[PDB]
Amino acid sequence: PAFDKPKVELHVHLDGSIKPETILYYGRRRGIALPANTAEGLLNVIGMDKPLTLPDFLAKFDYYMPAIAGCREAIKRIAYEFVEMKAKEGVVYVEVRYSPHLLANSKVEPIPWNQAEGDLTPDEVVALVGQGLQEGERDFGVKARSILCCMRHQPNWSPKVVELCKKYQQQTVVAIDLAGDETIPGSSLLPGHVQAYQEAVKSGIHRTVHAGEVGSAEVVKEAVDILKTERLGHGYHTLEDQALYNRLRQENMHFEICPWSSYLTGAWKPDTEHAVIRLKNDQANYSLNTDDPLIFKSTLDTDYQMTKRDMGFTEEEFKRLNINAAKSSFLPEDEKRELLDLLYKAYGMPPSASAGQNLA
Ligand SMILES: Nc1ncnc2c1ncn2[C@H]1C[C@H](O)[C@@H](CO)O1
Ligand code: NI
Repeated sequence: PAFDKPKVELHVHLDGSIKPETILYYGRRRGIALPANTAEGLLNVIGMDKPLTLPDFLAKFDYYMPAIAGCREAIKRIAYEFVEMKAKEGVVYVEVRYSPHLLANSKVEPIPWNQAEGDLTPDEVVALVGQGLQEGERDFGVKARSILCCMRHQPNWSPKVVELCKKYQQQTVVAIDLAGDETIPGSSLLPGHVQAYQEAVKSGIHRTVHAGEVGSAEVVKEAVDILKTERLGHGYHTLEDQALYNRLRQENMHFEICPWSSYLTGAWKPDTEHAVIRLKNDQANYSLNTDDPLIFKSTLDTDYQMTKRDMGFTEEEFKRLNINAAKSSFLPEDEKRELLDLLYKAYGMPPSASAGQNLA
């Protein structure tokens, strides 16, 4: 591997990380049609080898989400399996994000994936995911927390999302996100979203927002100034605007960078220099992340190898950015200190002296 040491991942979607064998198993067990009859064939349909666009990417979910949504057993299992698989990438801490509405079949309007109304609500989805993450953390040694996504095209869901972040804050939920199609005009300003983020600020719920992935620097401004985000998902197009980038650097904004994702969605064109190179050269605050590894056919090694091979990233930079990811995590401060101590020890840095420097 490019970096065979402990890693921290902050930007990865549970519903974009499901095992193809688990999809196949539940499609068969539930009698729900899939576009292939083996895992290899599923990856041929669902996976991406070449850049498309963000909407073409988002459409991949339609192929497999029906097999998983609405099933309590499948939901808890994909959470458990998510932790097990991330252990294999050398991850020691992961925040995994998802829309609970997109896994439910009741108390969600409109009901997703052409499901009939059932008895599984978004609230119970969150309980189930938390349980699978907690059991995975216990069995596999990877600390795992969750982030609940508002979706840009459904501001009606956002009050419930922040409600659930508050309800489940001691059952792994550490933050709220906003995901979906960033091009929807004025989507950042829809009252359901704005009010959910204000309620998050009031109630001490941490905040991340997908912005600048394929949207302009103006969407990033909305995320920062209107939604009060603490981290940016992707954030590449911040660099369209040198003044905005300067102000964000000054405030130590964390950028959740997804190098291979950014190629496959067309967010980053490969005949331009990747935004992460500027962040590295400027010693900015950022993390490396897989985003949707099922669809991108990737692991964190895909992103580390790309930055190492093509962008001259060194071991020292990989250590640095994982320490920044831990510092920018949405853990309580005690668990942050514990995570940092684990990284210092793994990295051969002096743990006491490093903790003492952090007091500044
Ligand atoms: N990086 C991304 N940018 C925008 N939207 C995204 C991204 N990854 C996933 N999605 C969508 C589809 C999922 O169902 C939903 C919840 O995980 O989020
Ligand atoms: Ni994402």
